[PDB]
Amino acid sequence: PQITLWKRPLVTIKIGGQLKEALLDTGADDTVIEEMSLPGRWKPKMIGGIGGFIKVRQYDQIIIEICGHKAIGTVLVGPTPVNIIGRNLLTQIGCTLNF
Amino acid sequence: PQITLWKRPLVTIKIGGQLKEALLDTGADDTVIEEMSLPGRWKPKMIGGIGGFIKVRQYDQIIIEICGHKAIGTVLVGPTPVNIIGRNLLTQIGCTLNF
Ligand SMILES: C[C@@H]1CNC[C@H](CCc2c(F)cccc2NC(=O)CC(c2ccc(F)cc2)c2ccc(F)cc2)N1S(=O)(=O)c1ccccc1
Ligand SMILES: [Cl-]
Ligand SMILES: [Cl-]
Ligand SMILES: [Cl-]
Repeated sequence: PQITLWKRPLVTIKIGGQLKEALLDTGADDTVIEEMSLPGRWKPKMIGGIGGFIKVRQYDQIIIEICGHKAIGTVLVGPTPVNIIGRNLLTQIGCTLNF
Repeated sequence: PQITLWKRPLVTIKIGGQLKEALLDTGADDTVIEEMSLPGRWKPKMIGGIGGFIKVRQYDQIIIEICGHKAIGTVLVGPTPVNIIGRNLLTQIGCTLNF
């Protein structure tokens, strides 16, 4: 698909058997999801930007379905104000910026 | 151009006759740049990020060139970690997300 930027680019995702709404964010290096359980090992990480930093749990090799496109990668879980699909997963679905 | 997301989508911008590097960010509603002098009056604005909210200065109708494309619009100035081109100006240059 082609997504315009008149509004926030929010899409439905499937992660850990749950349907969630997430923002396609080219400015984010990593994917960050609101608090939820994920299987496997995790390690702590700090991520930051506008407003400062937050502590998150880093889970590796997590499958996410974004607009019917399957992608696998690291998913950070923590107190984010919005679910964010960052570059680590946008590349896997072949997402590009065009102008 | 078509920009992939394996690396940060950094481009050259021109504002106030100066070249600067900026990140194309579909996850940002607005454009925020690091401290610099801009003309005219400014209005107060709060922007929310991963770590919480910050106060910035809102300047309107600012001329800015983004990867050679001319835009004229709102530019926020504040303690942002990097210069960010948000949706308000990405729409002006006709930027879309494609997959
Ligand atoms: C979700 C929004 C919108 N995308 C941008 C940003 C990403 C934050 C983020 C995630 F969400 C998830 C995972 C990682 C990160 N951080 C980075 O990737 C670091 C990165 C960065 C930091 C702060 C920034 F402002 C913008 C980019 C960085 C780039 C170059 C450097 F040299 C150093 C750092 N957030 S924001 O701060 O809250 C916000 C920015 C503007 C307006 C509203 C909100
Ligand atoms: Cl990854
Ligand atoms: Cl590619
Ligand atoms: Cl604007």
